[PDB]
Amino acid sequence: GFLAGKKILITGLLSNKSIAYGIAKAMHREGAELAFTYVGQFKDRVEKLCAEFNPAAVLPCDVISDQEIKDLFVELGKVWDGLDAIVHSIAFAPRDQLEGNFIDCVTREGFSIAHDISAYSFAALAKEGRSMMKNRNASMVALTYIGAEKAMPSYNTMGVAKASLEATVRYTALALGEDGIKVNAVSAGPIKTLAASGISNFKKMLDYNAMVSPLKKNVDIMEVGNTVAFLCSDMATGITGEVVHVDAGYHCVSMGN
Amino acid sequence: GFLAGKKILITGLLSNKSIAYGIAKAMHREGAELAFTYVGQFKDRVEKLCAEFNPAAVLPCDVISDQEIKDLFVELGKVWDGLDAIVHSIAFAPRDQLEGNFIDCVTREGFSIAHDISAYSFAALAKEGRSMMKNRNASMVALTYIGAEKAMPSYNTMGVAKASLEATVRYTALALGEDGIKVNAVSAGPIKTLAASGISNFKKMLDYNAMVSPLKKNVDIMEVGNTVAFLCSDMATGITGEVVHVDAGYHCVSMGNVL
Amino acid sequence: GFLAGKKILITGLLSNKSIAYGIAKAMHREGAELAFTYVGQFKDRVEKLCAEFNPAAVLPCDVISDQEIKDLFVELGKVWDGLDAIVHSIAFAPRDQLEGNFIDCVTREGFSIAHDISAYSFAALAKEGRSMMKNRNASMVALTYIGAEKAMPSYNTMGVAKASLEATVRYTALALGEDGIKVNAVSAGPIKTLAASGISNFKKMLDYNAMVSPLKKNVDIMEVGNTVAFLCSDMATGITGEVVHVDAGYHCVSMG
Amino acid sequence: GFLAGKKILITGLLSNKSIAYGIAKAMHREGAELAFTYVGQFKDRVEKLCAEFNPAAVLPCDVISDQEIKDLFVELGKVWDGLDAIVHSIAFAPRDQLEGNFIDCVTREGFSIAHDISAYSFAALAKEGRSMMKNRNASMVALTYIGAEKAMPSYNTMGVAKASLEATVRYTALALGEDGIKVNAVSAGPIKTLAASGISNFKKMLDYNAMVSPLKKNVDIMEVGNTVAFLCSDMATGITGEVVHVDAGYHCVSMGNVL
Ligand SMILES: NC(=O)c1ccc[n+]([C@@H]2O[C@H](COP(=O)([O-])OP(=O)(O)OC[C@H]3O[C@@H](n4cnc5c(N)ncnc54)[C@H](O)[C@@H]3O)[C@@H](O)[C@H]2O)c1
Ligand SMILES: NC(=O)c1ccc[n+]([C@@H]2O[C@H](COP(=O)([O-])OP(=O)(O)OC[C@H]3O[C@@H](n4cnc5c(N)ncnc54)[C@H](O)[C@@H]3O)[C@@H](O)[C@H]2O)c1
Ligand SMILES: NC(=O)c1ccc[n+]([C@@H]2O[C@H](COP(=O)([O-])OP(=O)(O)OC[C@H]3O[C@@H](n4cnc5c(N)ncnc54)[C@H](O)[C@@H]3O)[C@@H](O)[C@H]2O)c1
Ligand SMILES: NC(=O)c1ccc[n+]([C@@H]2O[C@H](COP(=O)([O-])OP(=O)(O)OC[C@H]3O[C@@H](n4cnc5c(N)ncnc54)[C@H](O)[C@@H]3O)[C@@H](O)[C@H]2O)c1
Ligand SMILES: Cc1cc2ncn(Cc3ccc(Cl)c(Cl)c3)c2cc1C
Ligand SMILES: Cc1cc2ncn(Cc3ccc(Cl)c(Cl)c3)c2cc1C
Ligand SMILES: Cc1cc2ncn(Cc3ccc(Cl)c(Cl)c3)c2cc1C
Ligand SMILES: Cc1cc2ncn(Cc3ccc(Cl)c(Cl)c3)c2cc1C
Repeated sequence: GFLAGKKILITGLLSNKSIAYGIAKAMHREGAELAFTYVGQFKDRVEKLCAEFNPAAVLPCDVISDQEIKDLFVELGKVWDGLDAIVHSIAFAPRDQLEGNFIDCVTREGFSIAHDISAYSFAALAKEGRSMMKNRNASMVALTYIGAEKAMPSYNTMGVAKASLEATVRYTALALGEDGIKVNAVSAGPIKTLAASGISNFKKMLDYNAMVSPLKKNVDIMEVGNTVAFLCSDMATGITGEVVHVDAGYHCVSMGN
Repeated sequence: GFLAGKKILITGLLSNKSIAYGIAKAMHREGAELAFTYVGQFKDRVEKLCAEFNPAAVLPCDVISDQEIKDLFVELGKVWDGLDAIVHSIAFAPRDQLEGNFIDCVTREGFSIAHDISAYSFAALAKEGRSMMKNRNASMVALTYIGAEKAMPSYNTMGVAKASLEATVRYTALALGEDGIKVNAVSAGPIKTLAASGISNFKKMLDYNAMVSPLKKNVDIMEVGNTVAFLCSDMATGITGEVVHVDAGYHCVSMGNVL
Repeated sequence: GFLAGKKILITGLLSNKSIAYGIAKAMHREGAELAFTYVGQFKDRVEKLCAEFNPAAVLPCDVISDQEIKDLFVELGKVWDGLDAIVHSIAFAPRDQLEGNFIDCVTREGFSIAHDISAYSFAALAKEGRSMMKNRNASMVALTYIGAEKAMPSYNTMGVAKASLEATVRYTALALGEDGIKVNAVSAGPIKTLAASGISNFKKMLDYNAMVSPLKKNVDIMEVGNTVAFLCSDMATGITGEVVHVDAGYHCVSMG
Repeated sequence: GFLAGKKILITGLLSNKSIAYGIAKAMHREGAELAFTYVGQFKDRVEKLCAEFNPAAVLPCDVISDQEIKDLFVELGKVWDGLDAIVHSIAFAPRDQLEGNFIDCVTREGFSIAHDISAYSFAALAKEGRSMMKNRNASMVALTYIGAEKAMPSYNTMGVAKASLEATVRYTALALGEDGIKVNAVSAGPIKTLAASGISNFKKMLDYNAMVSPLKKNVDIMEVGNTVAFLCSDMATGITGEVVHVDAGYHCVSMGNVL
C-alpha cells in the first residue's frame, strides 16, 4: 500500500457519509495506521464507526478549545513516536449564517465562529502537531470548497471562512516546509453528507453540478478520499500550498447551458 | 470633476501618509463631498488633517463596535440624504502576529482580532450603510494586499485576514448588486505609511518591489487614490467584485532577472 | 479632460456597435487626439464612422501583415512625434472554430489563425510602436474575454487565443515597462457587436449574464470604453499586466 | 499496481533526464502497459532508452504533421483495443524566442511554431485518440510551467504558448468529459533536462527556486512522474481541467527572497 506504515490522524469522522469516512477507507486500504478525533457528545457514534479501521487511538478534540488540541497531541504522543499526517476535515458556522442574502445574514459573532472553527483550527493543529511531524516527509490536508474562490448563493459566511482556510493552508505551507511538511487542500465538489443536510435545496445544487460539470457526474467520498490519501504519500512530496479540485471539473467551466 | 456631487465616506485617515489621504486628495480634486471617520483617541489629529477637504462630517467609528458603526450611519444620515460610496481603508492585527514564522506566531485571539477588524468590518459597514446607498449607482472599495493571494514572509496573519477581506468583497458584491451597489478592492503595492512602521525591514520590501516590478518603481498614494476614486465613479459601473492591483505590475511577474 | 493632449491609436473600429467605438467616444470626450486603423475593404465605412472624432489619421492595417504594421507606424510618425497609447481591439477565428464541440471543431490552421490575429498581433503592435512610445508614460490596452480563464461552450479556439492574448499582455508589460509603457487588458462582458453576430444563440448568453451577474445587467461599450480610457491615463500609472473585468461582476460568482 | 492493465501512450521521452522518463518509470512500477513516440532522427536513442519498460510499441510521431499523428493511432490500434491515457510531454520554440527581451525577440513565425508544437499538438492528440479512449475512464495529462501564469525572464514565447496549452487543456476537458475522459496538467518546477540546456543560466533558476520555495528543494522527475501516474488512475476520476503544481510550492509564495 502507498501509505504503509504511515501514522495519520483524521479529524471530522461523523457518519459513514462523512468525507472523513471516504478518506479513512482510502488510507486504510493503503496501509496507513489511523487515529481519529470526535467532538464531546459523539464519542460512541465515532468509536463504533471507525472500529473497522483498527484505530491506534480515538480521542476527543473540540477545536474551539486550545487545551483539548494541546491534549490531543500529548495523548497521541503516548501511542506514536512521530506523526506522518493530519487530515483536517471539519467546518462549522451557525445556521443563520448559511442561507438568504449574505449581508442581511452575516453577523460579527457568526463570522467569528465560522473562521475560528473552519480556518484557525487548521493552524492550531499545525501549531501543536508540529514537533511530532518534523523531518519525516509529513503532510497536512484540509478540505475546502469553491465558495472560497467565488460568491455563491447560500454558502455565505462559510465562503468567507473557506477563503481564510485556503490562505491559512498557504501560510502554513510556507511556515512548516523547512521541517519537510507538505500542506495542501482538496476542494471537494458538493456531496450529500451531514453538513449538507443543513442546506434546504441541496439536491438541486447536486443536480446542477452534475449537469454543468465536464464529467457530467457528482463526485463521491472515495474520489475525494483517494485524493487526500495521495497527498499524504511519498509520491506527492513535490506538492505543497496547493488546492486540488475534486469536483468532476466544475471549477474549470463557465456557463453550462 | 468625475465625482462631482457624490457623497463619499472615507475611513482610515490617520497621517498625511495614509492611503486614505491619497484617496481623499483624489476625490476632493474630483468634486466629491467627503466625510471621514476616526478611532477614539485621534479626533484632533484627524480633524486637523482632513480640514483641507472641507468635510461634511468627521465622526467616531471604531469598527470593533457594532454600536458605533450603527451610530455612524445615523449621524451621517442627519447630514446627507443618500450615500454614494464607502471607502474601507482599515486594517489591524496585534504586533505579535506580524513577523517571524506564521505557525510559531499565530494565536487564536490574534487570528480573531485581525479578521474582525480587517475583514468583518467591511461587511459591517455594508450592512449598516446599505439603506443610504440603495439605487444611486453607489460604490464600496476596500484596500487589500497581495499577501492575500500568496504566502509572504512576515505578513502572516494579515495575509489570512486579507484573504477573508477579498472573499467578503465578493460576497458583498453579490449581496448588494441588486441595489445597484458596486463593490471592489484595490490591491496596493507596499507604501511607507504608519501601518508599515510596525515592519522592521520595510525599506527592503519597498526596494525589492521596485527592482522586480515591470515599472521599476514604487507606487504612491496618488496612484492608489486615483484608482479608488475611479472605482467610485459612474465610469466604473460595469465593474464589481473585482481586485485591481495598483502595484507597478508586481502581481504579474515571477523571479526577475536578479535572483 | 484626463486624456488631454494624449495621442492614441485605436484599432478595431468597425460599426457604431464596436467596443472600439465606445472607446473612441470615451477618449474623445476626454480630449485625446485619435487615430484609427481599418482592414482593406472597410476604408469608406470606417472613415465615415470615425470622422466625428476628428481623427489625425485613418490608416490601413491588416495585422496578418508584418509590412502593413510596419508602415502603419511610418505613416503615423509623419503625423505625430510620439504615441501615447495603442488600443488593441481586434479578434478573429474562422467560423468553423466557433461552435459545437471544441475537439471536433479545432483545426491546426484555425488554431494558428486565431492566435496570429487575436494574440500575436498585440506583441506586433508593441514591437513596432515601441520607439514612438518610449518614456512618456505610454499605454497599451487589449480587449479580452473570460473564455480565456474558463472553458465555455462555443468560444472554443477563441478562448485558447484569449488565453495566449492575456499572457502576451503580461510578457509585453514586463518587456516594455523599462520604457515606462504600461500594458493591461480589459475583460469585457458580452456585448451585441458585429463579432457577436457570428454566434447563433448570443441573445441567450446575454440574458444569462444579466441574470447571473451581481449587478443584474449587461455591460455596454461606454462602460468598457470608460475603463479603457482610464487605463490610458496618468491616473493609472501604477497599474500594469493587469486584467480588469468589466462585466457587471460575472467573473466573481459561481452558480447563480 | 494502481495502473495495472491500463494502456498508456507516453510522448516526449528523449534522454533518461526527460520528464517523460520519470513518468514512464512511475507508470511501469504501477503496472501500466506503455507505448512511446519519438521524433524522426531519434528512433534508436529512444528504443534503447525505453526498452526497460517493455513497450507494446515504439512509434514515430512528429506533432508538426497531422498525418503522422493520425498514423500513430492507426498503428497503436493494431496493437491495443482501447487506449487508457495520453501523456503529452513535448514543447518547442526556436532558440531566438527564448532569451532577452520578449518584445525584441518575439517573431510571427516563432510565436506560431511555439503554439503549434507546444499547444495545438495536445488537442491534436486528443482529436485522433478520442475514439480509442471512449468510455473507459481514460485520461490525458499535459506538462506545463508557471511561465504560463506569470511573466518571467527568458521564457517569453514559451510562456505565451504554455498559457495557450493550459486553455487547450480546459477546453479539451470540457469537450472530452462526456466520453468519461479526464484531462489535466502538471505544472512542474524547473528540472535539468535536455530542453533546459538551451537556457544559459539554468543552474541559477534552479538554485533560486530551491531557495524561495517552501520546501527548500528542487523537484525531480519522480515527483512529477508519480503525480502524472496518479492523474491517470481510477483514484483521480473526480479531477479534470486541473493544473497541479509539482514545484516544491514555488507557486504559492511571493517575495520569498527578502530577509
Ligand atoms: N458537503 C459538501 O458538499 C462539501 C463540499 C466541499 C467541502 N466540504 C467540507 O468537507 C469537510 C468535511 O465535512 P463533510 O462533508 O464530510 O460533513 P460532516 O458534517 O460529516 O463533517 C463536518 C465535521 O466537522 C466537525 N466539527 C464541527 N465542529 C467541530 C469542532 N468544533 N471541533 C472538531 N470537529 C468539529 C463535525 O464533527 C464533523 O465531523 C468540511 O470541511 C466541509 O467544509 C463539504
Ligand atoms: N501600507 C501598505 O504598504 C499597504 C499595502 C497594501 C494594502 N494596504 C492597506 O491600506 C489600508 C490603510 O493602510 P495604511 O497603509 O494607510 O496604514 P494607516 O496606518 O495609515 O491606516 C491604518 C488605518 O487603520 C485604522 N484602524 C486600525 N484599527 C482600526 C479599528 N479598529 N477601527 C477603525 N479604524 C482602525 C486606523 O485609524 C488607520 O486610519 C490597510 O487596509 C492596509 O492593509 C496598505
Ligand atoms: N462582443 C463581445 O461580446 C466581446 C466580449 C469580450 C471581448 N471582446 C473583444 O473586443 C474586441 C473588439 O471587437 P468587438 O466585439 O467590439 O467586435 P467588432 O467586430 O467591432 O471588432 C472586430 C474587429 O477586429 C478587426 N479585425 C478582424 N480581423 C482583423 C485583421 N486581420 N486585422 C485588423 N483588424 C481585424 C475588424 O476590423 C473589426 O474591427 C475583440 O478583440 C473581442 O475579442 C468582445
Ligand atoms: N524542463 C523543465 O524545467 C520543465 C518545467 C515545466 C514543464 N516542462 C515541460 O515538460 C515537457 C518535457 O520537457 P523536458 O524537460 O522533459 O525536455 P526533454 O527535452 O527531455 O523533452 C522535450 C520533448 O519535446 C519533444 N518534442 C519537441 N518537438 C517535438 C515535435 N515537433 N514533435 C514531437 N515531439 C517533440 C522532444 O523530442 C522531447 O522529447 C515539456 O512540455 C516542457 O515545457 C519542463
Ligand atoms: C458548515 C457547513 C460546511 C460545509 N462544507 C461543505 N458544505 C456543503 C455545501 C455545498 C454547497 C453549498 Cl452551496 C452549500 Cl450551502 C453547502 C457545508 C455545509 C455547511 C452547513
Ligand atoms: C496591520 C497591518 C496591516 C498591513 N497591511 C499592509 N501592511 C504593510 C505591509 C506590507 C507587506 C508586508 Cl510583508 C508587511 Cl509585513 C506589511 C500592513 C502592516 C500592518 C502592521
Ligand atoms: C472571432 C470572435 C472573437 C470574439 N471575442 C468575443 N466574441 C463574442 C463572444 C462573447 C461571448 C461569448 Cl460566450 C461568445 Cl461564444 C462570443 C467573439 C466572437 C468572435 C466570432
Ligand atoms: C522548448 C522549451 C520548453 C520548456 N519548458 C521549460 N523549459 C525549461 C525552463 C524552465 C524554466 C525557465 Cl524560467 C526556463 Cl527559461 C526554461 C523549457 C525549455 C525549452 C527550450
